[PDB]
Amino acid sequence: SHMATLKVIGVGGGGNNAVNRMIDHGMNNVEFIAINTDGQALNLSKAESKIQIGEKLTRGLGAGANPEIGKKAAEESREQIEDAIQGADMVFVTSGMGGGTGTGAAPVVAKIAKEMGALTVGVVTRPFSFEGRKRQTQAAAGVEAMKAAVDTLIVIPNDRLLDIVDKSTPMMEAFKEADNVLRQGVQGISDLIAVSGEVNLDFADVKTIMSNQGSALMGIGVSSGENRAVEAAKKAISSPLLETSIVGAQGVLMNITGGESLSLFEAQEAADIVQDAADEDVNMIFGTVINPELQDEIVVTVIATGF
Ligand SMILES: Nc1nc2c(ncn2[C@@H]2O[C@H](COP(=O)(O)OP(=O)(O)O)[C@@H](O)[C@H]2O)c(=O)[nH]1
Ligand code: BEF
Ligand SMILES: [K+]
Repeated sequence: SHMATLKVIGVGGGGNNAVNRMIDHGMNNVEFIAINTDGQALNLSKAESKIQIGEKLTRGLGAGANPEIGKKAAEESREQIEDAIQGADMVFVTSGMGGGTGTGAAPVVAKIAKEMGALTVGVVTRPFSFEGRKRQTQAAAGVEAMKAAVDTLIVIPNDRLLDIVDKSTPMMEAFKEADNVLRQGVQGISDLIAVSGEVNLDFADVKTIMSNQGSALMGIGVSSGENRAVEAAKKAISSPLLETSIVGAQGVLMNITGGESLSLFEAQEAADIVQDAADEDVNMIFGTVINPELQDEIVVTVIATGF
């Protein structure tokens, strides 16, 4: 019997913000690691493992938007990063691309994690257009470096947040919406691993779908009542915040959780939604959990890769 060790690693300011907000939100059986050059921001981290990188280079400051300093800082702290990762079966590396630390250090952190054997997933943002062309170009280089270092990558263009706010939505509320991409992906895997399903999925299936597979989608949908299975499946695949949609997916890990009322017909309807939206011929791994504590709720979890 196997129990996978999951770690979430924030790199740079945005990544550590995500870690802090996810710790605040509550999340267990997940080890959080905060990595930064910025000692002022790192001192306020709620993570149990904090690694200040690059102190001999930045004198305790951030990288001043220079990704070469973020990269050199992580390289110089390799053994501390290894020590913190050690034991991980899966590592999520979260970072905002475009600055100095995330852009340069997050690909090194991901490469270390993957070299150490962990299934390594990146979840990174691209800068808002209002931050300018140079920030966007630097971020794009970071994204390319992340792609080369991870098993699977989820990119959230921050400009998508402007599609989900009104003119008054607090910035911090918008940032929480972006955090949900990572939080729900992590929670989805943690739950899939921990619960025994009637058609049981496990971390070996996660590895098959996600190891060395490029772009990825991780989503969860919940619905009740009539058409619940179709609606939950549509929710799981339809986030407005992703660069990579479901269209073209080559591999899918799909789990449906419901109460004793979960019907075979509605499980097919949900699977068909995912198949059809993909518009592809796919390696689908389908699972089912019966949670008798549920009444009318259905939960669909999707991991899609291979575009
Ligand atoms: N969605 C989101 N984006 C962020 C957050 N913090 C920073 N960013 C974005 O991340 C980019 C890099 O900023 P930051 O992580 O502070 O730079 P670093 O510390 O030098 O890596 C910024 O240009 C923003 O686009 C955050 O909390 N949420
Ligand atoms: F704030 Be980052 F380190 F440029
Ligand atoms: K399981």
